[PDB]
Amino acid sequence: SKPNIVLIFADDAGFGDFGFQGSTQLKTPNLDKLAQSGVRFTQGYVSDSTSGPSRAGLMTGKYQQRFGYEEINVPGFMSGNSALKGADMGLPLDQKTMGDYLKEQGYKTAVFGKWHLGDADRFHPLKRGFDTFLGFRGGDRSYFNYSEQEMKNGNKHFFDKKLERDFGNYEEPKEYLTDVLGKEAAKYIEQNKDEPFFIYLAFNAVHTPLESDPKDLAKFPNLTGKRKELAAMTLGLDRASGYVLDKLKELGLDDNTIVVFSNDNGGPSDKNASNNAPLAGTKSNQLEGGIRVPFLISWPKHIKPGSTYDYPVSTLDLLPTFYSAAKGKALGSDIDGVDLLPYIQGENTARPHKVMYWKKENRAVIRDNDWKLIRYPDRPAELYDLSSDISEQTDLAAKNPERVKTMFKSLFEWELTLERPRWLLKRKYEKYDIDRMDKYRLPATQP
Amino acid sequence: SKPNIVLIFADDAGFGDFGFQGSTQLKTPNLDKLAQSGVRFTQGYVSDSTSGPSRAGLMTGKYQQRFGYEEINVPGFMSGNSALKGADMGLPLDQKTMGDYLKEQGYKTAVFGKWHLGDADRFHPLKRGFDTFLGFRGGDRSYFNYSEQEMKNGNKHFFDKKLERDFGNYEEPKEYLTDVLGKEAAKYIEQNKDEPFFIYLAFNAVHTPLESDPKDLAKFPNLTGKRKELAAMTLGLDRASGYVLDKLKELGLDDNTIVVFSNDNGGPSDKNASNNAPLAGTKSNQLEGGIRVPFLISWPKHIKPGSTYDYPVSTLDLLPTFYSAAKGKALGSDIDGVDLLPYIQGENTARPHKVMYWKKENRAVIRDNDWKLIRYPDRPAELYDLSSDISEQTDLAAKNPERVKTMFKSLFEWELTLERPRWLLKRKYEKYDIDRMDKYRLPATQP
Ligand SMILES: O=S(=O)(O)O[C@@H]1[C@H](O[C@H]2O[C@@H]3CO[C@@H]([C@H]3O)[C@H]2O)[C@@H](O)[C@H](O)O[C@@H]1CO
Ligand SMILES: O=S(=O)(O)O[C@@H]1[C@H](O[C@H]2O[C@@H]3CO[C@@H]([C@H]3O)[C@H]2O)[C@@H](O)[C@H](O)O[C@@H]1CO
Ligand SMILES: [Ca+2]
Ligand SMILES: [Ca+2]
Ligand SMILES: [Cl-]
Ligand SMILES: [Cl-]
Ligand SMILES: [Zn+2]
Ligand SMILES: [Zn+2]
Repeated sequence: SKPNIVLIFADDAGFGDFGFQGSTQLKTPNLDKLAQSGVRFTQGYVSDSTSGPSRAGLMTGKYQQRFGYEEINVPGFMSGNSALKGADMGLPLDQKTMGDYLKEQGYKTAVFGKWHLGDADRFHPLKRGFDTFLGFRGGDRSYFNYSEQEMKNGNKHFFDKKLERDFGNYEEPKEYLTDVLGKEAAKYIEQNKDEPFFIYLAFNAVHTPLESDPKDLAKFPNLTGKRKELAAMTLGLDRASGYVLDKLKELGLDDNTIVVFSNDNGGPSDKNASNNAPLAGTKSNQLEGGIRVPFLISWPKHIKPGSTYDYPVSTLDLLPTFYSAAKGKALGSDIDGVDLLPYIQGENTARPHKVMYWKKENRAVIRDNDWKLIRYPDRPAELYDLSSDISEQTDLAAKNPERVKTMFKSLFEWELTLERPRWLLKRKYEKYDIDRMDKYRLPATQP
Repeated sequence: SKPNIVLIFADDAGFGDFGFQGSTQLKTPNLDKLAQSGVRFTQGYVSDSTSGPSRAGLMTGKYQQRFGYEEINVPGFMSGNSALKGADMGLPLDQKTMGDYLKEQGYKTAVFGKWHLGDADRFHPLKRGFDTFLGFRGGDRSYFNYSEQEMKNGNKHFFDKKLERDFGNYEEPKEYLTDVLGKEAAKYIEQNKDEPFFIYLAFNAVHTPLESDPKDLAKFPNLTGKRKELAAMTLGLDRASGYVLDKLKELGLDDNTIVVFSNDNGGPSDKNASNNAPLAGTKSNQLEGGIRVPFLISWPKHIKPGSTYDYPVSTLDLLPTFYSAAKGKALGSDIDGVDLLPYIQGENTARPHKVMYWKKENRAVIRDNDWKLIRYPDRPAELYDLSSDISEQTDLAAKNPERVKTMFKSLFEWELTLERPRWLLKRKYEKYDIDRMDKYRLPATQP
């Protein structure tokens, strides 16, 4: 029978900020049990170090730069010269989503929480292969209800923060947003328990603003300031994930449900006190700390519990993995991801991806097996062996000049397959991205 | 007394394709006499290796990337994702031109020939500080008249090729276009001989298409194919320049006229058989062959004949040089060029520009004294000492790693002062630009 699919996708979480990732300071008991129920990927990657492009890759199974979704869509952050601004920045309409492909296979489809794939009506999830929505079009919002005064005083971009049911039915959350999203996902499972369903549960946790349930804050008496708020927000994320995992268990659906847990980008250590241990870097740089994310898959009928998979995988792999599981036999020729199940099961012992790519303007990465070439606008290209240097502290470029040259040529060959970007950030954000990378250049460690 | 100013600006000429630049094969007797009458710059630079951005720099005295004019405006070559296309690509209206500054000093101002600073009415020379125009809005056109059928049946961009008098009075050339432009400039001098005037004579010679006066072709029986056409087109450019220089001499105006001769970008050796000897590279790359140009200034009242100046200078310097000569005392604080006259006269013995910059997307150059750092998307950054290696054959990056790092940081610091581009080329043109660079990577020789 066609399995249910639940994709749980956090925002701005630290690589080290889960029990199953080695945290003793933060508590994620429900997600730790999910990790134990299935396979944990030690080298799971997003397709970009920021939210919008990462989600564009996830939703399409494609390198998002191929359709010009290169720089992040943040209304108010965009160049005065940007081709598209405000509500016009969105996943191009000619792209086929995860939702569209699973609808073709007879699935009920729903998205809860953060969309961030366009604010205009034409970009709405209910036009992009989702039957049901409760969430917000934009990129960040309060974990509590906005007052009438806050909504009346919002700038022209503020409307994308409003919580929305299906197509334009605006309704603020009645309790802590993380709990609302988890309970709504659980209600959807209950309502659709007799048919195949796909849920995209896109928490805004643990993105700013740093707002928590006071009862969650009170569980971390020894933490202070931003770190205390992150701990409480992480406990909330884990509890709300628990509502969904517990509903699957209670209804006897979890055996034939694919549950994925991942994260849209590396932790912004300066904004939400996220910790990417043992990685260097953060959100919005292409060090491991920005692009490597917590990544779990559970499917009890096909995946051994307590297992780990150690070759690189991508969120780009999730569309073809889901589509294959849904018995799909008409996958677009343009898909960059691969079906992971044969790799997870050990039927295919090769690497899912020999070569992987990242790009924002002049900043780009080509990875070939465990060699990682990083290109920058402001310093010579660096070469890392990730098999011996997870924290990217030992530059090998000078000692491997032929490999640097061949990897440079391969990177540019891939860049020639991309469209020009559809929108551009203000110039100042490139200084911020590089300065934050240099601030977090040393390996992070568990506290 | 305020001097007359005549700026003669060729298109796509080879660095070596003039008598005064060391050609024995090509004939430029009028421009050779101009060189002998004044100062020849051995290190004269444009602000970009392509027409539009080069002209935007020339016309403003500013790094054109500071107002987003980074990639060339060619209607039909632009990305489907480009912010501006067709007639909307043009010199931003908030920029003050050479024309505007000289109009403030009580000059009559005229442009003849190629404009290429925007096709829409609002970008027209008569809105940008020019009283008089005979030329074409766009980037290239036939040296002979278009028929009514050719003009009626052109694609939607073709109208920018039509020869135009002042504001929208269309009239095709009655003779070889190079002769028309030179004679019209000479008539303007005659009509305005009793008052200060500024003429911008922007020849389309020696840009494609390769069309010549048959009488000029017949002077080069020993040359064949594209090189024979270039020789004839170059003879025409030199003759038409002669009409202007001879009119100044005949009316007794040349003593107190500043005559400048330069070129919009390096020779496209693969298109018009231009030869950039002794330089490596071409049009649309940032090797010396793309950015270094023939550069002459004559002003008999102030500049010694037969002189050479060997420190780097820029077309960016021409606006402040002209404005100072016109007795201007209110130069904008935003000007990147300097007044060259004190440097030419030896009053200021320093370099006009210690640090110079070039940029198109990932391709950029920072020059510091005679050190040149070249950044590429597809190979490690290279370092040249131009004082010992004019042809950029000996990469010194490996032996000077501290200087590579410091120059990289300085380059990026300048990039942070720029706007994002206002329009973007189709991706395929970056492959063309890099492949042509590699084809002409060796030094050119006379041939
Ligand atoms: O998680 S998001 O990427 O969506 O967060 C963004 C924003 O973060 C960005 O800010 C600029 C643009 O790209 C880089 C940085 O240079 C990225 O970190 C975040 O600061 C803001 O609070 O929310 C938006 C989403 O709305
Ligand atoms: O001299 S021009 O640059 O104005 O000539 C251009 C064009 O040359 C360009 O073509 C693409 C875009 O940038 C590079 C190259 O990658 C530059 O060489 C030339 O081929 C064409 O014939 O005329 C246009 C101007 O209309
Ligand atoms: Ca995020
Ligand atoms: Ca040109
Ligand atoms: Cl951030
Ligand atoms: Cl060309
Ligand atoms: Zn005279
Ligand atoms: Zn004289």
